[PDB]
Amino acid sequence: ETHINLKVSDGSSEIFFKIKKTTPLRRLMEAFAKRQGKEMDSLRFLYDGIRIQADQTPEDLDMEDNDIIEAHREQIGGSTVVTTESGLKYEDLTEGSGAEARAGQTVSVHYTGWLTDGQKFDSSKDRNDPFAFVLGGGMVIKGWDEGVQGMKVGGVRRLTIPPQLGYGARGAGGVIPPNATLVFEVELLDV
Ligand SMILES: COc1cc(CCCOC(=O)[C@@H]2CCCCN2S(=O)(=O)Cc2ccccc2)cc(OC)c1OC
Ligand SMILES: [Ca+2]
Repeated sequence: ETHINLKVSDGSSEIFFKIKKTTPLRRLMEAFAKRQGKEMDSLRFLYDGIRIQADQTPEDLDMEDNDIIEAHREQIGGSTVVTTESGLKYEDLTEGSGAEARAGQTVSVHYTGWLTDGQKFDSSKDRNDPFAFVLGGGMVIKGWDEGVQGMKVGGVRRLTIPPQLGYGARGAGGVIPPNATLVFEVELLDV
């Protein structure tokens, strides 16, 4: 057996790779990152709890067919996922430096939204068009009205929105199913 199959999971997306046992894992890591639209260095890949280095081969690490590699977002400082009393979760990926978003203000953001299996359902960046809304105004889903509060301009926050703070039992747009948890990455551009 000259080749093996490896699964990379980021906790949402699961992608399989067929690779020669003597090929550096760089190729797999770069192929995985390419798909998620990121640079290989923005991610950490773990095998058996140990970070993979790009020059290492499957043979080097004694990997077997159908072994699993976990992909985590590089977050140097270390992050904290916050869970509020409503059940909303959020994590500041980058802290802003600018003014703070407060309820009642009109704010402008870029965003991407995904389902929990990793499927992208929308992004403002796809239309190169920042999105403005009145924070706390009931014109966006509740998880946004809560979750964007306290962001500072320049900040990137990742919201994990349970369905009662999203589209509930009815879903949305022929794409978001009933009872969907939603993941958004939101960048605050202006307040
Ligand atoms: C269909 O039901 C509703 C629709 C709206 C319209 C605004 C929808 O947009 C959003 O709230 C979120 C957050 C802010 C940016 C846009 N998103 S969004 O999820 O990406 C909208 C979307 C795009 C593509 C397919 C399905 C859904 C508001 C709602 O709440 C006031 C709704 O009730 C839960
Ligand atoms: Ca706009």
